[PDB]
Amino acid sequence: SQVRQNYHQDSEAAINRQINLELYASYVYLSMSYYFDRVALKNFAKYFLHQSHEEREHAEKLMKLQNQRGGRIFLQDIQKPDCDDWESGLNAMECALHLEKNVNQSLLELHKLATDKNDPHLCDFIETHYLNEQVKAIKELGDHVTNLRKMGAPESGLAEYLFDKHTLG
Amino acid sequence: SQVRQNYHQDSEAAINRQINLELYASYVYLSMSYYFDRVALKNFAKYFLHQSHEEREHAEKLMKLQNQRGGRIFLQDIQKPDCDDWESGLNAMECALHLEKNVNQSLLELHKLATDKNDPHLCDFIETHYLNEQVKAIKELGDHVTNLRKMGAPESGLAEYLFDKHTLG
Amino acid sequence: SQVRQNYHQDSEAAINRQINLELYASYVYLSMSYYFDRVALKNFAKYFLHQSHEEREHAEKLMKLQNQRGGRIFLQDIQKPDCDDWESGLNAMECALHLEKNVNQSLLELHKLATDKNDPHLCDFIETHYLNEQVKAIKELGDHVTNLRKMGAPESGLAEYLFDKHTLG
Amino acid sequence: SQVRQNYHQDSEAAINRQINLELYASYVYLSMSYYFDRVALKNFAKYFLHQSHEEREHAEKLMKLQNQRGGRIFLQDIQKPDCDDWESGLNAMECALHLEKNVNQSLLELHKLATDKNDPHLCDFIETHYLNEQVKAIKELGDHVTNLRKMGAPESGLAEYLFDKHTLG
Amino acid sequence: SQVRQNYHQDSEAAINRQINLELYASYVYLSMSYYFDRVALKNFAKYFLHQSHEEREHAEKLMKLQNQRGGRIFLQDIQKPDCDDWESGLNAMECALHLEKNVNQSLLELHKLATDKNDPHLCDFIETHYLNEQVKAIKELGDHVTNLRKMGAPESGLAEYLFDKHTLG
Amino acid sequence: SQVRQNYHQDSEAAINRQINLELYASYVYLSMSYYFDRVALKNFAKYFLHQSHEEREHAEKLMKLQNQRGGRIFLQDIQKPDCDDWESGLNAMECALHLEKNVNQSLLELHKLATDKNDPHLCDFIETHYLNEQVKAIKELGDHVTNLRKMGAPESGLAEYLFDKHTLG
Ligand SMILES: [Ca+2]
Ligand SMILES: [Ca+2]
Ligand SMILES: [Ca+2]
Ligand SMILES: [Ca+2]
Ligand SMILES: [Ca+2]
Ligand SMILES: [Ca+2]
Ligand SMILES: [Cl-]
Ligand SMILES: [Cl-]
Ligand SMILES: [Cl-]
Ligand SMILES: [Cl-]
Ligand SMILES: [Cl-]
Ligand SMILES: [Cl-]
Ligand SMILES: [Cl-]
Ligand SMILES: [Cl-]
Ligand SMILES: [Cl-]
Ligand SMILES: [Cl-]
Ligand SMILES: [Cl-]
Ligand SMILES: [Cl-]
Ligand SMILES: [Fe+3]
Ligand SMILES: [Fe+3]
Ligand SMILES: [Fe+3]
Ligand SMILES: [Fe+3]
Ligand SMILES: [Fe+3]
Ligand SMILES: [Fe+3]
Ligand SMILES: [Fe+3]
Ligand SMILES: [Fe+3]
Ligand SMILES: [Fe+3]
Ligand SMILES: [Fe+3]
Ligand SMILES: [Fe+3]
Ligand SMILES: [Fe+3]
Ligand SMILES: [Mg+2]
Ligand SMILES: [Mg+2]
Ligand SMILES: [Mg+2]
Ligand SMILES: [Mg+2]
Ligand SMILES: [Mg+2]
Ligand SMILES: [Mg+2]
Ligand SMILES: [Mg+2]
Ligand SMILES: [Mg+2]
Ligand SMILES: [Mg+2]
Ligand SMILES: [Mg+2]
Ligand SMILES: [Mg+2]
Ligand SMILES: [Mg+2]
Ligand SMILES: [Mg+2]
Ligand SMILES: [Mg+2]
Ligand SMILES: [Mg+2]
Ligand SMILES: [Mg+2]
Ligand SMILES: [Mg+2]
Ligand SMILES: [Mg+2]
Ligand SMILES: [Mg+2]
Ligand SMILES: [Mg+2]
Ligand SMILES: [Mg+2]
Ligand SMILES: [Mg+2]
Ligand SMILES: [Mg+2]
Ligand SMILES: [Mg+2]
Ligand SMILES: [Mg+2]
Ligand SMILES: [Mg+2]
Repeated sequence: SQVRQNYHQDSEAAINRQINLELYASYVYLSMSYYFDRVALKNFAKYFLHQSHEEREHAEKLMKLQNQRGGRIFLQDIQKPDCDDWESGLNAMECALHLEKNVNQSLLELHKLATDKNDPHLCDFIETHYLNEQVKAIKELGDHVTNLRKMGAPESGLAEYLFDKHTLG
Repeated sequence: SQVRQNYHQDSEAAINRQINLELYASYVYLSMSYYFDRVALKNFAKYFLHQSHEEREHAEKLMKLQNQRGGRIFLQDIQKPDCDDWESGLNAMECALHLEKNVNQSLLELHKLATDKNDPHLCDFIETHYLNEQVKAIKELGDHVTNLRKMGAPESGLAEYLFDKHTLG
Repeated sequence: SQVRQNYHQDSEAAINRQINLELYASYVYLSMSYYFDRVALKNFAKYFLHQSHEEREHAEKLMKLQNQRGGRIFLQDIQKPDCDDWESGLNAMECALHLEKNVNQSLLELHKLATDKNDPHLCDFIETHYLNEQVKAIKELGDHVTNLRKMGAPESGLAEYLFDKHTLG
Repeated sequence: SQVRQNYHQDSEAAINRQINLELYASYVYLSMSYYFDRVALKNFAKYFLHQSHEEREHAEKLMKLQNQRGGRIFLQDIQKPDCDDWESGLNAMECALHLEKNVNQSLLELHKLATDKNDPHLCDFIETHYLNEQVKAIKELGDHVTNLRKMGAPESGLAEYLFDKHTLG
Repeated sequence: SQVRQNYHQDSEAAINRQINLELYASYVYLSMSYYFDRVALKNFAKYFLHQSHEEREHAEKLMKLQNQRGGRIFLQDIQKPDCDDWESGLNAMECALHLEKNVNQSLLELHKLATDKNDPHLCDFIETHYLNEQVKAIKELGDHVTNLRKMGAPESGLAEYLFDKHTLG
Repeated sequence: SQVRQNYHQDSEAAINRQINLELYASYVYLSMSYYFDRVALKNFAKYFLHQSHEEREHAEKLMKLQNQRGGRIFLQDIQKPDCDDWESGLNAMECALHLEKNVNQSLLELHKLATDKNDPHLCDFIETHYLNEQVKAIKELGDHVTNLRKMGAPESGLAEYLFDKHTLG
């Protein structure tokens, strides 16, 4: 590649792995969205559909980065989510929180690699477009979990209904 | 399901298979798009990115249909595309044409099943939202293949450059 | 905390210390502002009041960060400023310069800690919202000191009057 | 001071004490605000942040008064609030009510002093800018306490959630 | 300097060297622009003139940085470009690509120095204003080279003419 | 050159020398500008930055002329200015006046050459775009020197401060 410069093969591979993980997160959220479409919590459905589109954008930005740095995108299967039945609004929020913490850990390992390979452009890319977005998403999901639990979810179906209307609406 | 009516278990399964195929088509087009981003044919890249978003919409409409009819969505892995290197604008257009004819065949088998199970709502759904969209997409890809070949692609890099500017721009 | 991830207890403590320092800086500037209100240099008063509001915003952003990362805010007394009588516009500018260099040193020690604990989100937070703001503030105060000295302050009361009108007005 | 007239040294001192108390109230409300930011009651957080800014304005108006009357501002440490963990929306409202009644008592003692020193300008200043503001704030906090208790707080987390949405939102 | 803080003499010197390099890049692009003005490829001329103005802005931002950090600007001769006759649009694009990779390498060495001297403000400055701009410029020039070669340049004068109209126009 | 007509080789060379001198003047003014940025005379800095951009335009117009007449641009190193520390606003204005008189002398020698070679287009070009611009710039710099001296510069730092505000602001 005539453009490649200071771009380690290990970073290229790690970026391909992160592309797959962002697409996976998009698929999990898509599944969650249509679960809540089925069980008639329309604002849970809207919230997770928006999250799913955001993760596709996350994946696309990494694909652009791979090309910008003179690497080559290598795609892999997007694994299906762990569940098709997400049980409750609270359970889906807890699963999303767990997912985003896992994605954050992968981004931190990616940043450690970029640091170890002295790749400041890649470090800046991760910090600028991913790390604070993860922190905000984790706190937001934590906040939703906190409120749903305090309201009496998941036993209180009234709680999940009112949360759908007042927080996600 | 208290809403399910005249919705055969075989149709439910076939709709889940079609959801996966539409997501697969979306992934193929996403791959094609970023291949052309890499090799600097920006309007090929834009064309296939738009196609990829359209297929995600196709998948989402089938997921909504599954829920509307009282079925249950069962997702599967989204397989990676056959190639990561799509070779040329002409080759990608030929591969997309082949893909859309395969998707059309699956939709026609779906319609045959809905006909065999006397499900006129499902027949109408397929006809209204999928069958003419497929015919239009197949003719459009065929037209692109026809013009690229007539211009001298794929040997003529000038041909693919000018097609990118004048047809896809 | 269900949101806390890669957030060292030492960083949490250092962020609480920085919150206190930003509030302290806000209080110093508030004192300076009303000193110049008393001695009738209204644009010195306006300048330092604006600086005081900016430091409160600095403190609030760190409090938000503490919460975002799953830490806990621990507030301490806000110490009164070193003076109630700031003597002259030049002396107040020199004191503000000294204060901002002290705050900068504390932020650099904070960044060293975040670096030592491999916390790239915290490093980015400090760089993005604090480090260049400090450099700009230090140069601006240095510039004000430079001009006031060149004009003949603090002996020339005319100098401070004209600086109030022409630079701070 | 060439402007000082009918301004007793005891009133000057009492005004300096009141400045400190208003800044203290601002700090208490700032603490309460970010507690509710942490535990995800965003409209409690907004309500107390607004209250904190109002108290800073209260302090600034007294600092302006001190200067207007030819006195000298003497600042003291701003003590940290009694708690960092405010327990519940109800508890924070009860603590704020107690604080505002304490501030009101200090303002009434200030007015008694201004009356005893035959300072009608100071009496009018306190009446015009502070006394009715205190009465309104006390009744408002009392009303919030009344409603939260009637709704079942603090045991009912649903109560505090719905109060956050419907009264503070 | 009363403003200088955590700013190593080696970094100051390296910033002066980078100022000279950015001015040099501006001069190379100015030369390329008027070469294409002479041989009547007006959009090549416009493209490189814009690039030349961008590099002057790059140099000016580093001069501002030098002053902001309490250093002193030391200018050196701006060397003339390697060629006055740039041969072809393709050759100029290849020369610009080589230049931008050389400038990128100098910026990465600058970042390594700022890292070695624990200067996070300087690291952030380089990352924020220079490193991604370099990556984008390198990929863009690589893309132009890729397309011109695929079109048949430099032998095909038609290729360079059409590229001037369709990509740079 | 198929366009060259009545364009002597000596004039072509003299135009290349004038291009270099205009770029040199641009560099001197750029240096002066950032000197005043450093020592906090912001309107001196703005004035000289504008002058520096004007000289780059002067150089570009001569480069266009060289091409228009069928000559060839030959660039040379742009020498660094005589000083990096310009001492005072008055000294910089005196140095700029000296520079512009030197540039004027070179333009008058250029016009003498164009006259000697019976090149009326070149004579008109110099008269139309350069000679009156030089006379205006020389008188303007002379006026600035006159006022700064009358105000008490360079000993009076107040003088330079007020001139920065009232004449250059
Ligand atoms: Ca950065
Ligand atoms: Ca129909
Ligand atoms: Ca960063
Ligand atoms: Ca009254
Ligand atoms: Ca940064
Ligand atoms: Ca004429
Ligand atoms: Cl590399
Ligand atoms: Cl981010
Ligand atoms: Cl059925
Ligand atoms: Cl259709
Ligand atoms: Cl942790
Ligand atoms: Cl900053
Ligand atoms: Cl009195
Ligand atoms: Cl009132
Ligand atoms: Cl230093
Ligand atoms: Cl950048
Ligand atoms: Cl001739
Ligand atoms: Cl003129
Ligand atoms: Fe998200
Ligand atoms: Fe993501
Ligand atoms: Fe399509
Ligand atoms: Fe489709
Ligand atoms: Fe500030
Ligand atoms: Fe601050
Ligand atoms: Fe209030
Ligand atoms: Fe108050
Ligand atoms: Fe550029
Ligand atoms: Fe540059
Ligand atoms: Fe000029
Ligand atoms: Fe000139
Ligand atoms: Mg490879
Ligand atoms: Mg599996
Ligand atoms: Mg290395
Ligand atoms: Mg950011
Ligand atoms: Mg079933
Ligand atoms: Mg496989
Ligand atoms: Mg039947
Ligand atoms: Mg139709
Ligand atoms: Mg703790
Ligand atoms: Mg003390
Ligand atoms: Mg660690
Ligand atoms: Mg920044
Ligand atoms: Mg006294
Ligand atoms: Mg204490
Ligand atoms: Mg009396
Ligand atoms: Mg009233
Ligand atoms: Mg030095
Ligand atoms: Mg040389
Ligand atoms: Mg050090
Ligand atoms: Mg860093
Ligand atoms: Mg950036
Ligand atoms: Mg010649
Ligand atoms: Mg020399
Ligand atoms: Mg002749
Ligand atoms: Mg004449
Ligand atoms: Mg004229």
